[PDB]
Amino acid sequence: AKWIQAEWKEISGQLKQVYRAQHQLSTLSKNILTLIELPSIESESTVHIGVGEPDFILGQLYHLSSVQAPEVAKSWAALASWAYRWGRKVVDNASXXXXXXXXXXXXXXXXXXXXXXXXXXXXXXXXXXXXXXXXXXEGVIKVWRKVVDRIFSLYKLSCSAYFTFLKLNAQSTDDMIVMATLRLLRLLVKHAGELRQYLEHGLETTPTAPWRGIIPQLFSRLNHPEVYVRQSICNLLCRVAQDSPHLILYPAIVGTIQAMMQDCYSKIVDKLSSANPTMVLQVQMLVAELRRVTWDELWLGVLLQQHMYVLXXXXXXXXXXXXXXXXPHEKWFQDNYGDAIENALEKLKXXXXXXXXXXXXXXXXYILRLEEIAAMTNTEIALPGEVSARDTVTIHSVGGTITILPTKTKPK
Repeated sequence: AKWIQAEWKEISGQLKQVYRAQHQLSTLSKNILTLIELPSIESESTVHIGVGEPDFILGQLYHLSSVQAPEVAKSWAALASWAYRWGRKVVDNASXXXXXXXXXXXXXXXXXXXXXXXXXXXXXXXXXXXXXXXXXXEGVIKVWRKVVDRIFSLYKLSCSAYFTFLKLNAQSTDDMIVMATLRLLRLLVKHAGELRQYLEHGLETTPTAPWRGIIPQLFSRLNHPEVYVRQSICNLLCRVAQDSPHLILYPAIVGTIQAMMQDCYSKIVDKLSSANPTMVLQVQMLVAELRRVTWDELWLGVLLQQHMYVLXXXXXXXXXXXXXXXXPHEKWFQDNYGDAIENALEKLKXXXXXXXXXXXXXXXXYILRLEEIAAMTNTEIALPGEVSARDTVTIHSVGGTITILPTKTKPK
């Protein structure tokens, strides 16, 4: 197949001759014809629109190789790639039994108009019904549903081949699997209701080992305007959590702390906490502490912004909000700067703000302590980022002191 693909220009006639002979020759033509007709899914009617005659030979060869050697993954991947490419091309370019059924159910211009509207550009049901009613003036729904599947059958084969190929990787390069996972995700996102039957059972049996490379994409695609798509993604993530919880632990807890992006996160954290609840609670506490350890800096920034925008009610409101939000280290700052509220209230009815800003700036000009800003040991929470780690490593302790870096906003 690879050699034939290389010399496509010099072998385009032989393939056409083989196809013509199949529906009614050089040595290679007859040899390939005999190879294809070997007795042990693809019909000429489906590839009769948007698919070229010589390209069908490649698909037949790939299908035969896959059925003859179902234990190899190269054949499945090649067949899936070919089917997906041709399916996408025919779908993009598309935007006797049917005629007999339509005529029998509708017992010359009317027939032509109905036939043209049945496959005009195939909320779709409502639009089709309205167009048919406005043209002719109900068996049309069945005809449309039967004709849409025929022009949408290559994707089914591509999905089946991709699922089979992935099942054998629970033997191929990672780049060869990431592409397949991305294509499957794109198919499930773009056209979800057209091939929902295949994905329904396909996503309920595939392993979780090859799906660990597109986790961020799965989380980012949790707001799809559908019903079963969201549930399927949530179930897949929950299954991935098992035997591998250090992959979706941090994103789930981070997102948890529109209701579409809330129920899924709650279900994910609930399913992940059914095994080691202590680890979940400890990691949540650690995340909260980190977020709260991000006082003096806030006051200095607020004072600088207020002074820069001074040259009213907005300043008073901002100061009140900051004081209310700010109410080991916090106690010392509050005790050493407890007159800020009183000074602001007295000046409301402005040197106090300038004095406070100057004092904060002078006191700013590094080394801190973890005890003053809690301290656990023998933890079971995974490290922040373990994409490439056969055995997860849990945190044991934290640094007693934290350093700060200059020439930046606020790096610690």
